[PDB]
Amino acid sequence: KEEAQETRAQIIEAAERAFYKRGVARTTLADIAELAGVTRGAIYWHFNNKAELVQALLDSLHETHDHLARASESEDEVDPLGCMRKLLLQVFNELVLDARTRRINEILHHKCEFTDDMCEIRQQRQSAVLDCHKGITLALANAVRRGQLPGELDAERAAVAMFAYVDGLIRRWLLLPDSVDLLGDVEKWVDTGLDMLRLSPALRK
Amino acid sequence: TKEEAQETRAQIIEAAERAFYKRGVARTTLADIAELAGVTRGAIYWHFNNKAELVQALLDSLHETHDHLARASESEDEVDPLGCMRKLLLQVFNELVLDARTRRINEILHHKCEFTDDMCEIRQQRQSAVLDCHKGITLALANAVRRGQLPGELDAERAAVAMFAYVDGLIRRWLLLPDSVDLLGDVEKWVDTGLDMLRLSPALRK
Ligand SMILES: O=C(N[C@@H](CO)[C@@H](O)c1ccc([N+](=O)[O-])cc1)C(Cl)Cl
Ligand SMILES: O=C(N[C@@H](CO)[C@@H](O)c1ccc([N+](=O)[O-])cc1)C(Cl)Cl
Repeated sequence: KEEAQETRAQIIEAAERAFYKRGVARTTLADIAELAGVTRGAIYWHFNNKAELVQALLDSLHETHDHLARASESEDEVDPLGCMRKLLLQVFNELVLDARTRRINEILHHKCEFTDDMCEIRQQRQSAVLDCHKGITLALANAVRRGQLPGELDAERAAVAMFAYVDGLIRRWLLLPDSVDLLGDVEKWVDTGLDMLRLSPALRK
Repeated sequence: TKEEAQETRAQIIEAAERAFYKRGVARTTLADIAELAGVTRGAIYWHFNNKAELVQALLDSLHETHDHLARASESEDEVDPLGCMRKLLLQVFNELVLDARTRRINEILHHKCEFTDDMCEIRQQRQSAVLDCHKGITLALANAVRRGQLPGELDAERAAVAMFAYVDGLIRRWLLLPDSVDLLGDVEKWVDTGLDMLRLSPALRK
């Protein structure tokens, strides 16, 4: 029950609407609280500040891909590349179909400044990205151990090349959706990225 | 013409950069730049109507340093369009790593500028600019295909979107975590990796 565990989910939903409408920079807890139907104190009970909320939205994105990620990263996975290809297809699908994922991504890329007032936001991002980076490198190592991608493949650099590509593609669809048939052509887009990892000599040390 | 005005504009723009960088585009009024640049408010209004007008000016300063190579790389009469495109991206990354002004505007563009219904002109311009850039990379690519620099069957369109995506994300990665990408030392590698995808990826063909 009680007071309400699910109040925490109600506050997050309102934080999404507020951030999407006014942007993170100019949203205050008061705004969010009025929007949720609660008091600032009810927000303070779940979050110590605005950075914590942003954090929660960020963190929510990882859930849906949890299993597919852990799969690719694991040593005992027979088909590590196959899991990464699967995950990317999910990432792009969730992005195109789920208004929730779209909005949080929109907030993250286009509605969330990095300013000296909440270095917390930029810090959250940095570590979030280094994390994702570590994960990516691990997967690349596994695909190599299994000869799914060329032997002496500079993992670190390919990881960055991957993340960059995917990241910029997401941001591109966000800015101009009707100029990237992301849904229909998911296969191509994902593979374009994947092809780079194996066919590109520049990524080979 | 009056040199007095041309100097005041150059000062508004310099201060906008320093402002937007520290406080961000969202919570920064034009009045704030007036005090920062040491100029009358109405003067900024003479120079720039709304804040979006200024942001636009910052975005613009970026294309100056590359206009030459960009044009060359698009020209149908250009003998080595892929070489041009290569040299251009090299000249983009160098200026990023070396020129603090360029780094700051990109940081503003990527990390300090929100899209809100209040200021929709910022998003519209941002869309306009990327469509501009887009049309650019397509011509260039097509010209490199036409000259057997790339695979004949390449899809210029998608290929352009891919490359831009790759270039845009890398810049951002470096702004967020500079001490990760040795963009200065490995510069040629990063430029090549992107290009390799354009010519080697079978998913980009047809
Ligand atoms: O799913 C995510 N990122 C995708 C799409 O950008 C991708 O970059 C990614 C691929 C593998 C990975 N690894 O399994 O942890 C993490 C992220 C985020 Cl939830 Cl980190
Ligand atoms: O970084 C920039 N442009 C990138 C976009 O990917 C660069 O790759 C580019 C610029 C112009 C261009 N066109 O004019 O030929 C093509 C690519 C500008 Cl914002 Cl300075």
